[PDB]
Amino acid sequence: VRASIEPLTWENAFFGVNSAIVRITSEAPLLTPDALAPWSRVQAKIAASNTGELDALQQLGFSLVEGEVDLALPVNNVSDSGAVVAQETDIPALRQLASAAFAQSRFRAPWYAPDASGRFYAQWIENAVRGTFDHQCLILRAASGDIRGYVSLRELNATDARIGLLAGRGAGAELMQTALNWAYARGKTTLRVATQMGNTAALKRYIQSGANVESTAYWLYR
Amino acid sequence: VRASIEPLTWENAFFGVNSAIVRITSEAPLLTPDALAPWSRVQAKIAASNTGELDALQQLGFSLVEGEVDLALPVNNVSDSGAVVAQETDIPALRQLASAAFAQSRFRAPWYAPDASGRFYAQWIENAVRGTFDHQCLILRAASGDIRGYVSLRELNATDARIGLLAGRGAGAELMQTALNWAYARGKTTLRVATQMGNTAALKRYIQSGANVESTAYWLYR
Ligand SMILES: CC(=O)SCCNC(=O)CCNC(=O)[C@H](O)C(C)(C)COP(=O)(O)OP(=O)(O)OC[C@H]1O[C@@H](n2cnc3c(N)ncnc32)[C@H](O)[C@@H]1OP(=O)(O)O
Ligand SMILES: CC(=O)SCCNC(=O)CCNC(=O)[C@H](O)C(C)(C)COP(=O)(O)OP(=O)(O)OC[C@H]1O[C@@H](n2cnc3c(N)ncnc32)[C@H](O)[C@@H]1OP(=O)(O)O
Repeated sequence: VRASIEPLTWENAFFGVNSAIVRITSEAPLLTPDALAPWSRVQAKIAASNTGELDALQQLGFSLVEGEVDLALPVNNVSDSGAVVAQETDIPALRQLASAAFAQSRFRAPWYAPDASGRFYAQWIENAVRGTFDHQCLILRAASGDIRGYVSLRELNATDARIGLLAGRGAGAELMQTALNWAYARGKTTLRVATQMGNTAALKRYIQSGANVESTAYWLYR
Repeated sequence: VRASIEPLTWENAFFGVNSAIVRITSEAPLLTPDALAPWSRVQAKIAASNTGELDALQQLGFSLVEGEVDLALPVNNVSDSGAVVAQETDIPALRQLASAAFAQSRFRAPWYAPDASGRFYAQWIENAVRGTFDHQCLILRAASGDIRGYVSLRELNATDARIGLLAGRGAGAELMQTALNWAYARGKTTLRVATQMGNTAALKRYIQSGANVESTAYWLYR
C-alpha cells in the first residue's frame, strides 16, 4: 500500500491531539510502520468492498472503529413539515441535544477523550445555525415550544444537498420531509445522508423515505 | 468480559481445522487469552452497534473480517419469472458458478486455506440443489438453456423464508421475483436476505425490491 500521511489540522486544534489521515494513491510514498510511528492517532477510510486494503491496513496495525453507509434520496415536491429555521438563540438548546445524541460517533472513547464526541457535534450543530459548516439547521417544536427534532443541511453542488445531523425520537418522517423540501426549494435532485452501520433506526428511516445505498466504508484507526 | 466458546463442529470437519465461535454473554466463563489458546481459529459475530464488544474483542487480538447487513421485505404481489428447480445434473455448473461468484467471503485467505471459500460456496449451492421442498436452488435460464442466474431459498418458520445465495449479472430483478414467488407458494409473509456490507450492488437491488434493514453485524476472527 502507498499512501500520503497528512495532519488533520482542524481536528488537531479542536481535540488537542496529534492526528493524521492516510490517503491511498498510486503515486504516494510506501505506507510503512516507520512513517506511521510518531503520530498519536492515524485514520484511514476505505471502501467496505476493498478487502485488499483492509488486510493491508490491519497488517500496518490499524483497527476497525466503525462502518459507514452513505445513502441518496430522490428529491421531489414533498411539501413543508412546518419546521422553522434555527436562530442564534436556539444554539444552547441544540448544542445540548446534539452532545447527548452524538456521543457515540467515530470520535468515541477509547480513541478520543470521553467528552470529545459530544463536543464535536455540539460544535457541528452550532456551526449549522451560524451557516459556517452546514448552511442551516431546521427545527420542529412541541406544543410546549421545546425542540422535538432538528436537521442540519448544506448544498453540495448544482444537483445535491446533504444532511449533516438529524435527531428526534418519533420525528424521523417529518425531519426527512423537512430535509427533502429544503433541497427541493434549492433546485436539488438528490439528497445525501450518511449514517453509522450500527444505527439501524436511522437506516430504516432513510430507506422508508426513499433512500438507497450509494457507498459503504470502514474507518480504521492506529 | 464473559463469553462461551464452542467448537464449530461442521466447519472443523469440512475445512479440517480446530476452530471455535465466541459469544459474549453474562452467564459464561471469563473470556481470557488462556480460554482462546487451544484453537487454530476463533470467530465472533457481534452487532455493529455494540462497540463495547468490538473493543473487548480487539483487546484480545481479534480483527475485522467483514460486515453483514440483514434485510427483509414483505411478500405481497407475486408473479412467475419462469425459473425452474435445479436438478442433480445442474450441480457441476452451479458449483463452478458459486465458487467463483462468492470468492471474497469471510472464508478468504489469509484466514482460511486458499481453496476454502470456493469449496464452502460450492457445497452450499450443492446442498440447496439436493434439498427438498423446504430448501431449494432455483435457476433462471437464458434462451440458450444456459444458467442466467440462481437463487437458493430456505423456509425458516411459519412466516419467513430466507435467500441464501443469489447471483446472476443483469438478473437481480428476476431473481428477487423468483424468491418472492417461492416464499408466497409456502404461505410465507416475510422474505429475509443478508449480504456483505461491501456489496452495494446487492444492497441496491434488495432496497429497490422493497427491502429494509433489520440488523447489521461484524465478523471478527483471531
Ligand atoms: C445524519 C446523522 O446524524 S445520522 C444519525 C441519525 N441520528 C441519530 O441516530 C439520533 C438518534 N436517533 C433518532 O433521533 C431517531 O431514532 C431517528 C431520527 C434516527 C429515527 O426516528 P424515527 O424514524 O421517528 O424512529 P423512532 O425514534 O420512533 O425509533 C423507533 C424505535 O427505534 C429505536 N431506536 C431509535 N433510536 C435508537 C438508538 N440510537 N439506539 C437504539 N435504538 C433506537 C427505539 O427503541 C424505538 O422504539 P421501538 O424499537 O420500541 O419501536
Ligand atoms: C444473498 C446473497 O448472495 S447476497 C450477494 C449477492 N450476489 C452477488 O454479489 C453475486 C454477484 N452479483 C450479481 O449476481 C448481481 O450483480 C446482483 C444479484 C448482486 C445484482 O443484480 P442486478 O441488480 O441485476 O445488478 P447488475 O448485475 O446489473 O449489476 C449492476 C452493476 O453492479 C456491478 N456489480 C455486480 N455485482 C458486483 C460485485 N459482487 N462486486 C462489484 N460490483 C458488482 C456490475 O458490474 C454492474 O456494473 P455496471 O452497471 O457498471 O455494468
